[PDB]
Amino acid sequence: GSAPKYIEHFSKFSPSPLSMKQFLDFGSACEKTSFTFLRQELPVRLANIMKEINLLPDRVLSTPSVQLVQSWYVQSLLDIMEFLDKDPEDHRTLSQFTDALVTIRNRHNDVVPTMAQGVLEYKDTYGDDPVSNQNIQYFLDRFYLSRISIRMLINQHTLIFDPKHIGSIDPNCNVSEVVKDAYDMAKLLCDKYYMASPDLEIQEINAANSKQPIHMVYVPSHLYHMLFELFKNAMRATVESHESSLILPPIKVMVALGEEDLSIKMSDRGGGVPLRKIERLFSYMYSTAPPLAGFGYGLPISRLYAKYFQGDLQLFSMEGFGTDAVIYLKALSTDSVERLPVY
Amino acid sequence: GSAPKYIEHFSKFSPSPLSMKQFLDFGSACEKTSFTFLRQELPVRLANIMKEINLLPDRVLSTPSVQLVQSWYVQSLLDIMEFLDKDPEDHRTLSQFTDALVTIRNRHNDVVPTMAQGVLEYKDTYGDDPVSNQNIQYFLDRFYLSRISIRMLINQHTLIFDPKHIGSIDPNCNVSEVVKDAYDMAKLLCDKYYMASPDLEIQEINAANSKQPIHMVYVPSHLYHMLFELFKNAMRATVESHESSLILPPIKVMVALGEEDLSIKMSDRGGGVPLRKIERLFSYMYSTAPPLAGFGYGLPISRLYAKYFQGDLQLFSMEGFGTDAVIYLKALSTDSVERLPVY
Ligand SMILES: Cc1cnc(Cl)nc1-c1ccc(N(Cc2ccc(CNC(=O)C(F)F)cc2)C(=O)c2ccc(O)cc2O)cc1
Ligand SMILES: Cc1cnc(Cl)nc1-c1ccc(N(Cc2ccc(CNC(=O)C(F)F)cc2)C(=O)c2ccc(O)cc2O)cc1
Ligand SMILES: CC(C)c1ccc(COc2ccc(CC(=O)NCCN)cc2Cl)cc1
Ligand SMILES: CC(C)c1ccc(COc2ccc(CC(=O)NCCN)cc2Cl)cc1
Ligand SMILES: [Mg+2]
Ligand SMILES: [Mg+2]
Repeated sequence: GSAPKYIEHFSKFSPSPLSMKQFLDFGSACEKTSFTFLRQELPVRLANIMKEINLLPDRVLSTPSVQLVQSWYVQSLLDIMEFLDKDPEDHRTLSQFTDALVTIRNRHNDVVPTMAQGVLEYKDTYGDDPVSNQNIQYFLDRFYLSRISIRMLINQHTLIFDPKHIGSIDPNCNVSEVVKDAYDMAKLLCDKYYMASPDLEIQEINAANSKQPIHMVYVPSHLYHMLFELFKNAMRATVESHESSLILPPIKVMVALGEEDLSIKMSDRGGGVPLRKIERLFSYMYSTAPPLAGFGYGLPISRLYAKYFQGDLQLFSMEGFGTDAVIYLKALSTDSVERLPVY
Repeated sequence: GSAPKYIEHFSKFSPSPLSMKQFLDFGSACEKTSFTFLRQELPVRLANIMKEINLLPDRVLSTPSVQLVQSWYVQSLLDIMEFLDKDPEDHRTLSQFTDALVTIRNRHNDVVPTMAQGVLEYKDTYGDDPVSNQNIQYFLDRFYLSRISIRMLINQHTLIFDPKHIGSIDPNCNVSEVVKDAYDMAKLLCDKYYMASPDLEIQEINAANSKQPIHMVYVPSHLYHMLFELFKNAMRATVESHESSLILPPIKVMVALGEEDLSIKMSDRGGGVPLRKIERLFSYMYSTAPPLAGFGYGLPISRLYAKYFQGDLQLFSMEGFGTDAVIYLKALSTDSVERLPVY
């Protein structure tokens, strides 16, 4: 077959980041335009990450975990190749494409738990030294980022071509709302497994406008994933740190709108982490092994979601007291451009 | 002369970090022991940083700014060479040594404003690209760290051999006190140049012991420098951000003692910094150029002081609202070991 050639060809191209502007504009008339873009762009992006996978050392490459996903990405690449010469003006060519994208979405779901298994085999088969950890961290952050960028495109298509929301984007996303729901659901799982649960104090700061509710252009699902992961972490720590005592501090959130950053601090009084152990929480390796630990996207993955549109997600803590966690986003849709790894 | 040989010889040795334990123990009887240690150790440390200076590219090496300090370090090295074969049991050999250390302390004072001039010439003579900034940052952080480690030794000696304080160390340092003084003095300069000034809310958390005042083993001068720099930064931002308005939020500090970290958050509601501009505040380059900006040690240098005994100093902010700044220290004197750059 052709995978390596197909790959080697498309990895000459550089992926094309989009802004929310461009994403929004694809959703006003335009189906066949989305198509001619994506049949080009998906192979580029697929190929680039496939090129980097195949540069991994053979002792990783050859693990069952990796070989399995290398297999998935190959099918997907090809599935989308089929369409490179099909004719855009055919109201049926466009339709078996969309089916084709969904079929590809389903293949790819179990990718997280699969890589973990590779991470795990690697830890027990070669070790957990710091130099290993840098390589794994390096490669997963890129891989997982790439993968998020592909999902973004695919959902954008399938969701539009099956007013208000434009696919997965909400041009009038109400940050407070997303916060309250992540909390209510976290609260739910907390009340179940613990039989106490912190309250929530939201506070807003709209610097420019004094007192408007804080709205933004974003992908609310991403922001929900992020907030959820954090609330879960805060609740666990708050609740267990105070089993012996009665009084249970709330989790406070502040949501601050400046001239370029829209930021979201979440503060717990859960007893905190010593500075030395904090980088650990972001490491795929030091955090994989075999109560409400089964829920949520992971801390490293939450952070990628923020980096994905030029944000970040940082933790800082005070041992003996508790932890702040902050999500940094771009206030301006203009500055919200995809972040993508290269070659 | 011999400088390059002397240098090449001593740069084979690795500097020897000390704990507060070892520092304290030098100060109970022991003068001539401090001497035989220091005549060895100072040359090692002097030599190592001198070796790294001389590995700088000739277009930096040759600037007047650098050549001047390369000259100072050489004299100092030699001044201390004189003593390598003098006889420890001579109650006068020990005495012209101490004089010799002070003489060396005075030579070295204007080193900060001198390097700035090299930084400045370099910025206008070759540029301020990011790759330059990494090199400067790299080299000054090490240089300035080294220099702090030498001063530490020298003061330790001169201060002991001219109960309670043991040189520059206070084995019962009361953190709250150091905080209040840094504030009162900052408040002073603020009241002078601005004619309003925030109040201060200290709060303590002693996790282990419920309610004891929080004491520690530290070098209070370092901690005062640090706190001062921060208070100045917070006050400026708080005061100017609210000129148009009436109400003036206080600066709050929390001082938290855990099982290994003793931490010190200082929170302002000064309007903050956007995430993108924050690394800038730590860069020697982006922060050198030609109201109460004349006071205090610098932000990068404050941070080194914290790293010096395995701590750190971090900033995180929320544009539209304000900034947290945290000093991370080791709670345990056992974990308080000098951090030193290598070869
Ligand atoms: C990483 C993670 C994954 N899943 C779950 Cl349910 N929790 C965590 C997790 C949560 C909190 C922490 N800790 C450390 C921690 C661990 C346990 C406790 C509770 N105390 C005790 O169990 C007792 F032993 F002291 C408190 C704090 C934090 O300080 C913290 C980290 C991230 C965050 O967003 C919020 C945080 O508070 C560490 C890991
Ligand atoms: C770096 C520095 C050096 N010297 C002096 Cl006096 N101040 C600063 C400095 C102080 C505050 C900031 N800003 C940014 C800043 C700048 C100006 C303002 C005031 N607002 C205005 O001037 C108005 F134009 F908006 C507010 C915040 C902060 O957010 C900040 C940084 C560090 C810190 O410890 C505490 C901080 O608050 C930046 C630089
Ligand atoms: C499970 C998956 C995500 C996984 C697991 C583990 C790894 C680890 O990859 C490593 C580990 C060490 C080195 C250093 C070295 O000696 N390099 C020379 C290379 N020949 C390079 C790489 Cl790529 C990556 C990806
Ligand atoms: C003022 C003092 C502190 C100062 C000022 C400026 C610098 C800058 O030093 C640089 C700048 C660029 C490079 C890249 C390069 O091209 N390297 C090849 C080197 N030949 C290396 C170095 Cl050491 C250091 C110290
Ligand atoms: Mg962090
Ligand atoms: Mg920082």
